[PDB]
Amino acid sequence: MILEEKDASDWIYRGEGGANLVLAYAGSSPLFVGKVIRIQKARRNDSVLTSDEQHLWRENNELISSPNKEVLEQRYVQNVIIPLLGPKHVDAGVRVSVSKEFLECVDKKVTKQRPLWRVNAANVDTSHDSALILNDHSLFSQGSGGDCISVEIKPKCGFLPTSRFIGKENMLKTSVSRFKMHQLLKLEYIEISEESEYDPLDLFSGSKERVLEAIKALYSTPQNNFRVFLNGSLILGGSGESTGRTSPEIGYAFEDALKGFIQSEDGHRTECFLQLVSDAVYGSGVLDRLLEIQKLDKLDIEGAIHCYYDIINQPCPICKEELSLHALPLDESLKIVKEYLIAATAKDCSIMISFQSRNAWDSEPSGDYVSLKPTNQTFDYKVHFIDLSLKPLKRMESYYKLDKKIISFYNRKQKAE
Ligand SMILES: O=P(O)(O)O[C@H]1[C@H](OP(=O)(O)O)[C@@H](OP(=O)(O)O)[C@H](OP(=O)(O)O)[C@@H](OP(=O)(O)O)[C@H]1OP(=O)(O)O
Ligand SMILES: Nc1ncnc2c1ncn2[C@@H]1O[C@H](COP(=O)(O)OP(=O)(O)O)[C@@H](O)[C@H]1O
Ligand SMILES: [Mg+2]
Ligand SMILES: [Mg+2]
Ligand SMILES: [Zn+2]
Repeated sequence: MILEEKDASDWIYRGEGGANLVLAYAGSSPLFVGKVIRIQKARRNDSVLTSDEQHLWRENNELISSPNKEVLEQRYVQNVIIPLLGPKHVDAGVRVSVSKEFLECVDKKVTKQRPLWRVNAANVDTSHDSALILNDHSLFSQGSGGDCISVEIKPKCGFLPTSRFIGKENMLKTSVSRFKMHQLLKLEYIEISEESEYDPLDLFSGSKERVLEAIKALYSTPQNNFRVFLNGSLILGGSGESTGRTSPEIGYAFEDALKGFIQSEDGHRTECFLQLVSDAVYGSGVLDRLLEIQKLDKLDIEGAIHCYYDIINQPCPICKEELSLHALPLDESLKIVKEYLIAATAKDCSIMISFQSRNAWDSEPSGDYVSLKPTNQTFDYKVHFIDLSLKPLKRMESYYKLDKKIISFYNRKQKAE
């Protein structure tokens, strides 16, 4: 019911993004075995919903009357995302009461395993009385079948905008993925050391060869897009952050960690694992439905931003001294922006794919598996989406400014012919 200070020692750092700290359970309590706990951070840059937001999510009443942010996320996923992605690959999570000292002790306990820059930016909001308990998707099933190799992919946006509302100076956005353009900026801002090889357009292409190309690229330059876990412990990718190119040292360590699981010859396990992930992702069709949601961003931020100012009743600062978008009835403007924010969730979520050697003694043999040609192995697999966070309405403003910054920096770098 309530987590207490002394329970803190049973949770171990697992990872974090910009919004949450995620800890894996290491204790014995049948309650938490196979779970992770997801804990919101307080951003130092930064009651449950602004007035404009309650206006935005008016169709979803349970969601507007959430007594806290944990319940908000919980109801968002259950009532808005599920009906869109299906419930098979999604877990809304169960709330659990936490005491202030539990939070404080956890924050202090994991501090040293956290990236320095993540610590500078945010800490566990010790003013929340609740956290989220999720199933740990590095564990094959809730409640064994041997080891479990788990892969996390954060696919980003897999389509190009085609908007009538993209300015003349910015048409490159029509040609070059946002992920690719953003790479140049990050490099310029010293957030990464080398541009990623990953092309979201390949992963979402629907082509088996191109999906494998994406997976191979993810492997070489994982950044914050790719991680691999062996029974819940990280063996490739960054811990709470983006990581650098895969070096020979990293390649070897990863190759070794796969022994027994991928039953190929020493030195060849890695290529076999990459083929296995590719088959799993491609065969599950799971990316197609995600892409559909991402494409709820129909007009691009350059279009959607106009509706946003209408929704909040401010004169549009983007138009200066569109006859089209600003002539929309409140109802359509709210729809457009709400879908833009749902798309933003889909653009930033992750997929975790759990693998385990196919178990002949399952009482109902899974329909979902992949046959590895050479090794003569069959693996059952499961896919779950994670990090299906609700994006705050106010973020429409920085989405526009970030976008403007990406395209103009890219334009400038290109003009440097
Ligand atoms: O902190 P980072 O690892 O650099 O990742 C952030 C972070 O995503 P995660 O927290 O899921 O990792 C942002 O989300 P917030 O935590 O700030 O809510 C997200 O911003 P949006 O989802 O609001 O877009 C942003 O995505 P983007 O840069 O595409 O806007 C993304 O950065 P990456 O570009 O590295 O994924
Ligand atoms: N249900 C889960 N099972 C296993 N790992 C998880 C789960 N939820 C989160 N994680 C791990 O913790 C990391 C951070 O979680 P996430 O919800 O993406 O945080 P943020 O909201 O800050 O982006 C994820 O990238 C993933 O590696
Ligand atoms: Mg995340
Ligand atoms: Mg998030
Ligand atoms: Zn306008």
